Amino acid sequence: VINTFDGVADYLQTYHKLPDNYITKSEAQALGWVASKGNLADVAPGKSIGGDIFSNREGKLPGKSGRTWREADINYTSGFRNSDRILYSSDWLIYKTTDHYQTFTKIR
Repeated sequence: VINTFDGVADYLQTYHKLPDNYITKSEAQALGWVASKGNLADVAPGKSIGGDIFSNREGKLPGKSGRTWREADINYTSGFRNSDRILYSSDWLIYKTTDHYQTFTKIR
């Protein structure tokens, strides 16, 4: 489990994919994940939510025609998801949020 801001940041830029401890929300649902119950570690031990498309509707991350933004959960181990997220574009710009996507700062 590569679930740290630096670990995942460095894995992405090198491997151009998330480490394997990540699964998308639809994949997690398909295994019995119920957001309201905080049970992800029960149905998907060692996994974290990551890989879905992040809309960027509010223009907070730098836009470009042909740049797609995705997200991944950081620092998660069990229970309810936290407020930590890595944001990564198709051309590997790496941003982080610690507050539920309200604010972003560059990490890579």
